[PDB]
Amino acid sequence: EAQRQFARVKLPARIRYIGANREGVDARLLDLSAGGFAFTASGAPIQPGDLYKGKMLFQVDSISFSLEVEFQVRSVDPASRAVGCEFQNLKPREVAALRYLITSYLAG
Amino acid sequence: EAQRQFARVKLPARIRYIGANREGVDARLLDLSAGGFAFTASGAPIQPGDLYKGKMLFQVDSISFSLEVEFQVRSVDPASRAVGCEFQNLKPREVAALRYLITSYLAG
Ligand SMILES: Nc1nc2c(ncn2[C@@H]2O[C@@H]3COP(=O)(O)O[C@H]4[C@@H](O)[C@H](n5cnc6c(=O)[nH]c(N)nc65)O[C@@H]4COP(=O)(O)O[C@H]3[C@H]2O)c(=O)[nH]1
Ligand SMILES: Nc1nc2c(ncn2[C@@H]2O[C@@H]3COP(=O)(O)O[C@H]4[C@@H](O)[C@H](n5cnc6c(=O)[nH]c(N)nc65)O[C@@H]4COP(=O)(O)O[C@H]3[C@H]2O)c(=O)[nH]1
Ligand SMILES: [Cl-]
Ligand SMILES: [Cl-]
Repeated sequence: EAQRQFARVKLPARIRYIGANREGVDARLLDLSAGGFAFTASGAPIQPGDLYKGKMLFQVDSISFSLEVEFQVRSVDPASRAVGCEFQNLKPREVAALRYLITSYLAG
Repeated sequence: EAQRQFARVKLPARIRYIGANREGVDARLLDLSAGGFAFTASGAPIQPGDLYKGKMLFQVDSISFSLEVEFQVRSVDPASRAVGCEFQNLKPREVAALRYLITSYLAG
């Protein structure tokens, strides 16, 4: 089957996005990679295939990092309700920043 | 004489700090390294040796990055009024983030 191209890590990050019902959602990430992320479903029902826009926020020590993102929902786990999402249209510098963030956590 | 330990780059960054007269200062950086930065003097007079606290802000693409910092003024150029500053008490993760930021610009 398909191969994982980007390592996934747990870290202190959140996604803020506008849901299907036009209500804001502020969800903590289950994990992050340079390709996408996962979070637990809440708010309006979430259907794989749907496109969203939001802001990924990371904070540690005295660092705040935010990235505007677009994402597609790829899957929802029918037990845990983990929503697996794929970033769309990241710029090369954005991918590289995410990779730095990820690898710095993996390394630690 | 003393040796430069950290490479310096120009990038889109600013420092926001509270000046000697208790007034906010928002200055664009002349350059940045993992050790410190430079900006052009403005506001209250700035005397080498003095300690300040502030927030270093970086923005590019859809990325916003901010770091709380402490710094000591090391020098003021008597012609250009460039204020050369040294970060104090950075945590290892903060130094590593700055280094990533710097090297990514040098590389480009
Ligand atoms: N951080 C994170 N990102 C997510 C998650 N779900 C989806 N993504 C992102 O969306 C891309 C596509 O996911 P996919 O449709 O599940 O498509 C996946 C899936 O079919 C498969 N795959 C990846 N990891 C595994 C695995 O551990 N086992 C199996 N059997 N398949 C995997 O390879 C495809 C490509 O994987 P990636 O390169 O990682 O590319 C992923 C990844 O960037 C998630 O829960 N967390
Ligand atoms: N980005 C930036 N950071 C600044 C600036 N001024 C001071 N800093 C920071 O403050 C530290 C000490 O600066 P210094 O007292 O001038 O002390 C300096 C200075 O005495 C000397 N030095 C550094 N670069 C040069 C150079 O190109 N020529 C000469 N002659 N001396 C240099 O080596 C010492 C250590 O340098 P660093 O390791 O870089 O360590 C620097 C650096 O982290 C600045 O204009 N921009
Ligand atoms: Cl992995
Ligand atoms: Cl240099």
